[PDB]
Amino acid sequence: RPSDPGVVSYAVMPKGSVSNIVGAPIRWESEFTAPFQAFSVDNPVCNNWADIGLPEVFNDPDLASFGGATAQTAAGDATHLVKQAVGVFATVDAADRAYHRVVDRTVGCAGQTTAMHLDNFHTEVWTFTGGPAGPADADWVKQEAGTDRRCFNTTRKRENVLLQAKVCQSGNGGPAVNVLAGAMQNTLGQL
Amino acid sequence: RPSDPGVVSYAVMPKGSVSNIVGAPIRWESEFTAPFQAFSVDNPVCNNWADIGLPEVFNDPDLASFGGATAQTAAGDATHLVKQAVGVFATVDAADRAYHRVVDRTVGCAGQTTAMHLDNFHTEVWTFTGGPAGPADADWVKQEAGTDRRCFNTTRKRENVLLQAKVCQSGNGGPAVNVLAGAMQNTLGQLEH
Ligand SMILES: [Mg+2]
Repeated sequence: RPSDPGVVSYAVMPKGSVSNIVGAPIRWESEFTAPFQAFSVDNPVCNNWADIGLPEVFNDPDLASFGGATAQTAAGDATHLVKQAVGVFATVDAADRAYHRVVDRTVGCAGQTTAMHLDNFHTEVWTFTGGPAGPADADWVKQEAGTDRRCFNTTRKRENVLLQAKVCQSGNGGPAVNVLAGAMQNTLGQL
Repeated sequence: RPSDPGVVSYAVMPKGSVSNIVGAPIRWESEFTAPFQAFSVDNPVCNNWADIGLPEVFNDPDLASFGGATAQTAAGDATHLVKQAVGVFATVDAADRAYHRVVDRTVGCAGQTTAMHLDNFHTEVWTFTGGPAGPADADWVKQEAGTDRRCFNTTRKRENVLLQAKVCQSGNGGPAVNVLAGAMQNTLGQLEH
């Protein structure tokens, strides 16, 4: 069955739960209640892979509710960084259109390196990889140029819900992002 | 079964419950115990769609009890705004007449844009949409001109009760206003046996 808009208050895992999933201290988080994009990317095809919880993906006449969080090792320390975004749509079709704004608009991003101009006047360079998106599930990775830092991303469309999770770290945040997306999905009350 | 007048004391969802329903912080609320109208509209057929809990709808010889609340994100922040009004009438027919003061007097409002003059001296321009009212359920939407802000409204007649709920936000407050109206109805003690 479809989710009520209230599920966003429950579907975002708090920093304690995030710490238990990544296997590292997570002492800082910031919650958000609206989609936001805090950067511009040079290559437009990579916009909807460059972060999650984006306005062009989620903002829609049929967006009923939205919540997310960014969690980190500590204030000023993103050694581990974890982000979550959950949108509840009025219809299953609207959630499908939001899913397709992620996966249709990023065809050609895989294999590209591009500059992210952050709104705080920092510039980062990221290399994107990812296989073809599924009907309701899309994974991709970005790696920061000259580092072993990779962000593992997953997007999940479940009935009238679109959710996204991102785990950034050295090594492989993929296992953690899959455990986290599972934990988020388990709250949706869709049976 | 009709509701006793006392149900208005617990039919209005507090800000904590409203927050759980809309899925966003709701830190501010103001309760009221009398119908009020804090505006005028240029086009009179849109009066009873322009807000809920109105005197011309609820005030009546057979109004037994009345309560409502307005709730917001925070004191000066209406990013989410939610309003509720519950009237208990002495008779089911009096509740039906109150329902018809909403739905009869707003025929022609759908498709109209009109100015709302607020008591605080501000002017807002709203575009009204809505299908024909049902026998006991009337829904409509108003959109603020030049914005994605929409207020989803539901008016429901249940035995001797008229209830109204309004959820204002960007995107679609429709699912939340339906959950909220359901939560309000669940307190009315109307299950027949
Ligand atoms: Mg009876």
